[PDB]
Amino acid sequence: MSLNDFLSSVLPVSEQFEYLSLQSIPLETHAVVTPNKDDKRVPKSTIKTQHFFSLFHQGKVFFSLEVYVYVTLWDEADAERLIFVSKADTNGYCNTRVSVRDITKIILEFILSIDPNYYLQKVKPAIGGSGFQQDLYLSFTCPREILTKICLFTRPASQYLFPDSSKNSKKHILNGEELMKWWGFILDRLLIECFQNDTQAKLRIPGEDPARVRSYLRGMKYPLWQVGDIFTSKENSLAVYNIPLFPDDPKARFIHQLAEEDRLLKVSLSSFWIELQERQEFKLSVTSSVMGISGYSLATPSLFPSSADVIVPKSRKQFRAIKKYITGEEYDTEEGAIEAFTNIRDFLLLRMATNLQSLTGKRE
Ligand SMILES: CC(=O)SCCNC(=O)CCNC(=O)[C@H](O)C(C)(C)COP(=O)(O)OP(=O)(O)OC[C@H]1O[C@@H](n2cnc3c(N)ncnc32)[C@H](O)[C@@H]1OP(=O)(O)O
Repeated sequence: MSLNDFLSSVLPVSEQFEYLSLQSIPLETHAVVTPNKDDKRVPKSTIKTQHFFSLFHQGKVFFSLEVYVYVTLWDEADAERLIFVSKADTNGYCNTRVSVRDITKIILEFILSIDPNYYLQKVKPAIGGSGFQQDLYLSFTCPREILTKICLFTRPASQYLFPDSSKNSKKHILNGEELMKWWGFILDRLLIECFQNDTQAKLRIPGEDPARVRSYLRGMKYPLWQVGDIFTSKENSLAVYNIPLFPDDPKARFIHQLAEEDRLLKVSLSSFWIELQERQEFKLSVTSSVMGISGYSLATPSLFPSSADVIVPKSRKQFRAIKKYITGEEYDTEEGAIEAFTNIRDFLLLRMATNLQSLTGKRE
């Protein structure tokens, strides 16, 4: 089941769309969570990859989604993958009704189906060794059926990927409560459609008492949602030794604040959640939540994405240039959505002899 198949299954019947599915070259990086000295085993390697998606309709971009996948290796038989859902955004320049919810769900379903070995086949080394040889890549193997985590932080903003798109009166911005429920629905469906019944499913709303969190969870179809998170309680539950540090994420932003305050050894997980809320509070306060899934896939992931599924630029420079045509554009008028589409289409054609992928919706 290709990305084309997945997207078509949730797009309106007989309607035409195009997509960009862009991916960075997998890179050896530091651990997701800050290591400690008391860990009897630390990761042998952590491999980070970015997937960046844009959907187009009628020659205009209207939706984008940024996802990072981390594969952490302890040895040949011991690995985990984590999908960090970073940013989802719209600009309101789609002239037809689509379910952005289902688009987002289905792209994550596609990512879950990818064999983690796909990211391990050709890994760019971290600078700290390997040395002078320029075209040297690492390769690893792991089992296909590995522990799979998904993490995201819900927090609304006028935009994340489409500058000034809130100036478009057609843009639909969810408030913090609606946005939590929206992502809640998406993850609930991923659990039911893609995860085994023994899976951890966690929700917390920083700064709030669990009673109200528990209230919401009662409407989920996955039967094992709990209030809390998927994080460990290493080192007397110090936040620094248990909180994953993700790109542009509020948790990492607050960890770095504690670092600047010299309090990383003073702040427990419980205080972290209170303070994360506390000290960004009044006029900018909106409902934020942290969601976590940890378990095994129902179907063993064995797909190595084709060129139709993903475009992997030969360099970070090319990757950056293409993504910037989306994120560096101005969307106060529809001309931004048109320009993003034309720039991307021309760049792909001119520099890569590639087309955006065409889709016809199949959903009745
Ligand atoms: C991890 C993270 O990324 S958190 C950050 C999330 N991103 C942002 O906050 C950026 C700003 N927000 C947005 O871009 C959007 O509001 C999104 C992406 C969150 C959701 O987009 P939407 O277009 O609202 O999504 P979707 O198609 O799923 O529709 C959701 C609901 O809004 C309704 N809706 C959609 N468009 C409109 C509209 N123009 N006017 C009124 N209602 C609308 C739909 O009917 C649906 O209603 P239902 O729940 O009663 O069925």
